[PDB]
Amino acid sequence: VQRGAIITSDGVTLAESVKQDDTYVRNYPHDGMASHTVGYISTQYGTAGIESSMNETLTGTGSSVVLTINSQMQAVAEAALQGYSGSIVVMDPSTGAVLAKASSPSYTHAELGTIIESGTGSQLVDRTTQALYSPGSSFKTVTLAAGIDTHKTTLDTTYSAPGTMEIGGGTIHNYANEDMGTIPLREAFARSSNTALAQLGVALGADNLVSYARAFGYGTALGQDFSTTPSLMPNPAEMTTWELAWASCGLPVGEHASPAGPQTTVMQNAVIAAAIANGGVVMNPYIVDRVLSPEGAVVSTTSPKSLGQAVSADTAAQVREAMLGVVESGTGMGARVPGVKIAGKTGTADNGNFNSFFIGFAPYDHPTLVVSVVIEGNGENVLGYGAQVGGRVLAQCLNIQALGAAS
Ligand SMILES: *C(=O)[C@@H](NC(C)=O)[C@@H]1NC(C(=O)O)=C(C)CS1
Repeated sequence: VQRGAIITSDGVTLAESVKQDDTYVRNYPHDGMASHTVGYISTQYGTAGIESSMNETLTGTGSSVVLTINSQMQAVAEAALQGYSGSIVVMDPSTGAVLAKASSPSYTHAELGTIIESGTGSQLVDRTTQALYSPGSSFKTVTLAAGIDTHKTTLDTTYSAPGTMEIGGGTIHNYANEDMGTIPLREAFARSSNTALAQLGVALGADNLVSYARAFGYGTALGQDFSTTPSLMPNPAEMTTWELAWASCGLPVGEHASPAGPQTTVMQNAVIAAAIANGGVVMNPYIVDRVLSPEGAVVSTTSPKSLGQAVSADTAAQVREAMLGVVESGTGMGARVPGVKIAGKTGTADNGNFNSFFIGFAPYDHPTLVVSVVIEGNGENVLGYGAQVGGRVLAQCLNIQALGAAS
């Protein structure tokens, strides 16, 4: 039996079964592309990805699986990650379709054995979906959305944003102790003030922060047809005030029975950006576009499915505005690309090294794409790199999407 193929939405075959003049052997053209997603199926080396999760379909002549992944956007994501540990998701904000999904370091089917026998390093980890990180200031997107949706603040409400501040028996600091004095929220957000945003976190309370995070998908195993490990938040009744403050800045510091939080996946970060870009409506991401019978009939198709409306459309619009300012004039100016209006939120989070995040969307006025990035600084300094990569990848992916839409 000839096992079914795995194919991108734009028609590039990534897994196929080739008849020998003698039986069938599994072939991965573009071996190395989208490995964590395609996966594999070996007696010796085990089982992963779509080869595993769609096995009954690929097996039974098998039917073929067409992914949502766009081979061109995927290649772009992959090139952006040459030389780093980290990952990138690109997603259609109105459907939850995953147009690219890249983790680094990665691997080819040809190296698998050697990778596994050696058992050293982390190439098999999918940092889009199976690695949990402190989102840092990227999470303030949520804090802001919730503050606005609950009518606790506005973008023009003023906050004192000093270098340092005492909250709930402990201190909160802006990066490098910068005292920005009294500024409006839109600006504190854009400049990514921890002391400003902490106060809004406190104004919200734990129940609000946690419940809005859950509404964007925390606690849910995101993916209709792929595995994401859930993003974590604490039991709100267990959180201290101080912990609430830092949590709202994207820093998990709780000492309690329930998990510290937030801890996010990059996938979870995309879903937040998507929902904000999609008028507050949260979409459960997916990666299988359709299934082809052995004779090519399109036998099923995955439908987009909402996980709820996390904030009002009004709130979503205010959050988009605030994210525009991040990129036009704030921490995320390295995401700027000439000719396209890009909005987003940056993040940086901590033995000496740290990680750089970015979530964004474009075009500002009628978003059709979303990006989520983490670049792990593994001793190296990668401040502002999340934003660099994100912008660049978004713009490239937009060009590809726009050619595809008119073709
Ligand atoms: C949250 O990520 C904050 N970082 C630290 C070290 O506290 C803010 N991060 C950012 C950012 O947007 O990445 C900057 C540059 C200011 S501090």
